[PDB]
Amino acid sequence: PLEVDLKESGEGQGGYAKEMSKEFIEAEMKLFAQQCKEVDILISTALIPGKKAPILFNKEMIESMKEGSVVVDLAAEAGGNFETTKPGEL
Amino acid sequence: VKPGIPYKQLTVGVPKEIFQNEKRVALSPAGVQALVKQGFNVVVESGAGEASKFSDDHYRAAGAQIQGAKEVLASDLVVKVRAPMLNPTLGIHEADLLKTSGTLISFIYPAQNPDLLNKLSKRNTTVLAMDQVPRVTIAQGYDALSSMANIAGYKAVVLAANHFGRFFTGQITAAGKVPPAKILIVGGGVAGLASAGAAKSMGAIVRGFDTRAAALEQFKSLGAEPLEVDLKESGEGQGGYAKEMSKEFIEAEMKLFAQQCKEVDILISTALIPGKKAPILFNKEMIESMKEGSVVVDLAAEAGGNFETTKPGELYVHKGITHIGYTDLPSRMATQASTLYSNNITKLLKAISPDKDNFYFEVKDDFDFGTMGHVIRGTVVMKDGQVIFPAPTPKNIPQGAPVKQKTVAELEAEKAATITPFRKTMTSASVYTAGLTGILGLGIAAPNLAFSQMVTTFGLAGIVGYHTVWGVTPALHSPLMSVTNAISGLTAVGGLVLMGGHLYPSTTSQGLAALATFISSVNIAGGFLVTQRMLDMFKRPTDPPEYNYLYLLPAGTFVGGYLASLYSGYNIEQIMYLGSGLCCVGALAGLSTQGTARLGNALGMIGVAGGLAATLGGLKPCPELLAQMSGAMALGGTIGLTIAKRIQISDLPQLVAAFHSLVGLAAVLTCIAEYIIEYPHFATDAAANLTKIVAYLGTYIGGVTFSGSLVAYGKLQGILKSAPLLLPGRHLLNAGLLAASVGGIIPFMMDPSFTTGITCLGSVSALSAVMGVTLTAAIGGADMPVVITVLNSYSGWALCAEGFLLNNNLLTIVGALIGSSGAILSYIMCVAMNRSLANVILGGYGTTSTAGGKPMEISGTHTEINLDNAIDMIREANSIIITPGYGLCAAKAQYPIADLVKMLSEQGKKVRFGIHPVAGRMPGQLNVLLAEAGVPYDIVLEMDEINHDFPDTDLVLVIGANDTVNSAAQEDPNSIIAGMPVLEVWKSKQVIVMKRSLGVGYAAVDNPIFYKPNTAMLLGDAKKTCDALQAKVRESYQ
Ligand SMILES: CCCCCCCCCCCCCCCCCC(=O)OC[C@H](COP(=O)([O-])OCC[N+](C)(C)C)OC(=O)CCCCCCCCCCCCCCCCC
Ligand SMILES: CCCCCCCCCCCCCCCCCC(=O)OC[C@H](COP(=O)([O-])OCC[N+](C)(C)C)OC(=O)CCCCCCCCCCCCCCCCC
Ligand SMILES: NC(=O)c1ccc[n+]([C@@H]2O[C@H](COP(=O)([O-])OP(=O)(O)OC[C@H]3O[C@@H](n4cnc5c(N)ncnc54)[C@H](OP(=O)(O)O)[C@@H]3O)[C@@H](O)[C@H]2O)c1
Ligand SMILES: NC(=O)c1ccc[n+]([C@@H]2O[C@H](COP(=O)([O-])OP(=O)(O)OC[C@H]3O[C@@H](n4cnc5c(N)ncnc54)[C@H](O)[C@@H]3O)[C@@H](O)[C@H]2O)c1
Ligand SMILES: CCCCCCCCCCCC
Ligand SMILES: CCCCCCCCCCCC
Repeated sequence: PLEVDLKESGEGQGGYAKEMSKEFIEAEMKLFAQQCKEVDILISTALIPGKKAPILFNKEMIESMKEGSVVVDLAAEAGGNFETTKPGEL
Repeated sequence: VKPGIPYKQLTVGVPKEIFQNEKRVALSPAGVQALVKQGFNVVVESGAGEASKFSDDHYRAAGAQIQGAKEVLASDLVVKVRAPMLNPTLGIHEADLLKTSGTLISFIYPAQNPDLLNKLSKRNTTVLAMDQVPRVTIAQGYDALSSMANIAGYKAVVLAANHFGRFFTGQITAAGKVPPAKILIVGGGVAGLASAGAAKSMGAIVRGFDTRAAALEQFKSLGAEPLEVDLKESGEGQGGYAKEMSKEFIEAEMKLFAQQCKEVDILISTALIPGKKAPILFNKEMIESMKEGSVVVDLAAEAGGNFETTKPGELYVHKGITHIGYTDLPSRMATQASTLYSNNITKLLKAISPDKDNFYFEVKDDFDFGTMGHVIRGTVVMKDGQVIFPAPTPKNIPQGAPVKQKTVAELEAEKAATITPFRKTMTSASVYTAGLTGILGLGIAAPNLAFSQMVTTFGLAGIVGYHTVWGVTPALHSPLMSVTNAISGLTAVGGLVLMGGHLYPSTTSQGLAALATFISSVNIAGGFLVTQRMLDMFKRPTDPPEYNYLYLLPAGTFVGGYLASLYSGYNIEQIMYLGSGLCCVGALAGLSTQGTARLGNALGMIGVAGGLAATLGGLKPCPELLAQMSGAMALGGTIGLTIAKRIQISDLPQLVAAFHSLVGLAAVLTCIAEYIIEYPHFATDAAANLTKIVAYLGTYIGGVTFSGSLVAYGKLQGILKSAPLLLPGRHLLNAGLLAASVGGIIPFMMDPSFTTGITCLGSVSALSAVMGVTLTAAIGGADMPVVITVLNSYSGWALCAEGFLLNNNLLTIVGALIGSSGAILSYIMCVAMNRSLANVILGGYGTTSTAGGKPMEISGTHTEINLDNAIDMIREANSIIITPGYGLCAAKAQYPIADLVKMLSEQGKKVRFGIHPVAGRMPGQLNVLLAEAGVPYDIVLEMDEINHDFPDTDLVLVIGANDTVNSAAQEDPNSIIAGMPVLEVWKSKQVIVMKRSLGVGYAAVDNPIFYKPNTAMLLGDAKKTCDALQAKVRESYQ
């Protein structure tokens, strides 16, 4: 289990999540840009009820990976967790 | 001159492949860092590793030089992944682009390509073949076909799924039972076992099959279901391979596969025989009977196929059951294939010329099997154009001859199975009838009722002492030793009741009693201070604050409860003896948890104080004689307190050897004294013979204990030489001394004179002292801790001889409690090695499991490293087990080891200690020295508790131990330590052994784990190297 250095309650009304603050999203993207240079596969399943999926990876954050990585996006219907995802193809 | 051309003038080359849809490359950049470390110059074609996903920047940063396409094949070494062929881009064949005296490293397949060998022979080159390396033991680090078979098996599994439209695992959720998938694997070689592992770990169940008898055991070890066929004929294929089976075996195997084919879901076939096609094992009607949507993978599609329906390279659906039939399967995992093939080529070129700045690889045909000339001649298929492909046979055949020696437990099995069930019951009934007739013999010889009551409390206290000292923790065996030495200072009880007169002694018996009280108070005070000092070093700094002064509350009302009754007209001494005996039992019983260990010192203090108070108040001494008693106990206690405080803990065995002599001497000084004070009463007594038997035996036991412990102290301290001084005739001398000592009780009876009795007492004391010096000086300085414990039992039983004599219950309870402790510690120590007490004391060669002579020889050479590779290999690990010995503590190396373990546990590692039961100069010494260093007791484990954690361990540091880690105890029945339980450190990943020089230990002339490939030597003194490791971990991480 990873961790960020901001203590914000992620829950909303029930078991579902809610929208995060801009500073929390920036700190989470700092964590993901830190550990995006070490992993080989990454699977993003982030999906917030009520609106579209949060963008969590820049187009320059994902090009810093190794030559040959696989990036799977399970939120391609309701937006996506990447600003580089054609929503139906490889 | 060295007959090779140097590394600087040569150049390897990595071309790209013009073969269709080819993706893997010949060398990864990890194989370009190597061979530049070795000395070659590397040139790489521009577009070479993009399909294998290796950019040109990594080849530039590895030391190579990106260059074109014509001047890469024109190199001294040419390294390909497959054979040269027609190049339609340049319009010329690649063999015409090579230089004259080049060298090619490729899959050649010379039995199938004669025109390639013709075109290479016209260019006058030397061609090595990665195909034709034979499958032997020393050439399994470079076996390209096994690597490609492993990758093909994993890729066949991961291509079975993503075309199979159900789960493999199967879960029980609250939405419906889903069953696991069922996968059948025809033929387990490398690809079959890779597929079985990849399918079993993912979740499915495997029911594979092979014709050889070993591959079914490999299937059962991987966890599959080995299938059997009814026609039971031999698995052919001499050399460890498979031939072509008979027709009836094939039509029975196809019946088995047709029965199993209706119910499995994925069928991976890997059947392949050498020099022929793959056998057709599945018909069309056999494979159309599967469930719709099944996946059928064919791994033998290059050499024929195992199916009547396989298009080699397509995925046609064929009424549901999808066929996968790719012929270039490792090319779809080209990164892993390129890395493993680069490792195979690098480990080939590191091995065929193991020399600096020369490159030779002599090709000769003398053909010693197993050696490397076999590998060199079998690999090279062309040398200077003249083809040498049919390799002649190796001369001898090792590696397949069963001559294998059994292990030592397998030789112990025929001893454990040759004892008939009649003789076990016969010797058990013999032991019990001997015990019962000995009880009857003690019954007949009883003069009075007090002897029978005292034998009853002796037997019960012996059983209590037996059960209570197996319960103690093996980490606290030396505080147990110290507690028994403190409680054995109750020979002052025997001194106070024979101590009479006034402020000074009057007669000689009253001076012997004063001497006994003096040295026993030395024992009491010294033992309780060293116990309290040793039990305060196990105290962790994160433990809760304990309040030991609250145990002044029972003591203050026990002896304070005594005197208030003593100032009342009551006599409570026979019950105060029981209470003191129970408190001394609880002193040893509480020393069994590590949370109750400080209770086990306080209860012993309460017991000794209550015993001395009872024997001091049941005499009613006059105020000048009580002053003499208190002065003797105060001076002895003062000397004991000032000795037990200045010592180091590493000098603790000597002090223990210094205590039993003061228990022995006092015992002698009691017994002779009670021969003097009760000599004029032997006329009018019926028990006049019992009190002389017991006096004689107590004098003998004390005289042995005194002199033996004195020689033990002299040989532990360094005064006497630690070599076993052997007299010319020593067994005849010892038997004559024992015969004189036993036969001297016959002049001691049958004569009521005083001069005869006192000269028999003096003679048995002198003969017992001479026997102690004679038996102790023939032992040797390493098994001297036996003499510490055996005499620890004798200093117990002398107390019983002081309790039978004075008619005192507390002395017999305490003496049984100490004798059982010493006997059980010496048993644990004799069974921790594999020697008997007659083997240690009398002197015997080796071990009671050795056999014959000629221990087996040593094989190989030792790997030796320095501080930097050792510290880098510590940093790679994530679970370390340290096995310390006496060399760690003789060099005072436990303090930087404790600081190093603390630093490595601050960084999330798992660093534990493993202790052998006879590592040290005393039972449990090494636990206390690690506790003094500062190590918490929960990461220090015994041998039995850590022994099954060695295969799942990244690193083992062996610091100053040789015999306790020696593998020849488990696999050489002729060894001097054969059968001794040892710390099996060889079963881990890596072992660093730190010692001064490659020599011996105390026995076992050479250690076979030092000459083992998973063991690196780090020579040097332990103090310097441990300080160096501490400084490097400190200065690399902080
Ligand atoms: C004070 C109120 C009245 C009570 C009077 C009762 C009669 C006298 C009984 C004395 C025996 C001890 C009582 C039970 C234990 C008490 C708790 C305790 O000691 O905790 C460890 C406590 C606390 O230990 P610690 O773990 O805090 O370590 C600190 C250690 N020192 C204090 C030395 C720096 O330590 C001590 O009390 C001192 C060290 C242990 C004793 C060392 C000398 C032993 C001498 C022989 C023992 C006595 C034999 C009998 C001879 C006659 C004695 C009068
Ligand atoms: C004034 C009163 C005086 C009273 C004196 C009372 C003396 C009581 C003596 C008690 C000790 C008895 C020892 C029996 C040992 C039996 C062990 C055994 O089973 O061995 C077979 C075993 C066979 O190996 P094993 O590994 O199969 O062990 C047996 C295990 N079971 C039973 C489960 C199968 O031999 C050994 O292990 C080798 C070593 C044996 C000896 C080890 C030391 C024994 C203790 C000696 C201490 C000193 C004695 C002092 C005597 C004093 C006399 C005055
Ligand atoms: N503990 C007991 O209660 C007890 C009882 C009876 C018998 N024993 C005996 O105890 C032995 C224990 O065996 P073991 O393997 O632990 O001991 P070992 O083989 O005698 O010694 C271990 C090795 O440590 C090395 N060493 C010694 N001093 C060193 C130092 N200052 N620095 C670095 N290395 C040092 C020595 O090798 P180099 O000098 O070659 O470098 C020595 O061979 C048993 O074999 C048994 O015979 C013990
Ligand atoms: N270090 C070592 O000991 C080591 C290393 C590498 C290889 N090897 C040996 O080399 C072989 C490795 O296997 P491989 O995959 O490389 O060879 P392979 O490609 O020839 O394997 C084909 C497999 O199919 C089996 N088979 C043949 N005919 C069959 C039939 N009619 N029905 C069912 N199964 C049939 C064979 O027994 C074999 O297991 C083994 O014999 C192994 O012991 C040993
Ligand atoms: C070994 C235990 C004692 C054996 C005693 C045998 C009989 C002695 C008789 C002595 C005269 C009554
Ligand atoms: C002749 C009478 C002998 C009485 C004593 C026999 C031996 C008893 C030994 C008891 C243990 C020390």
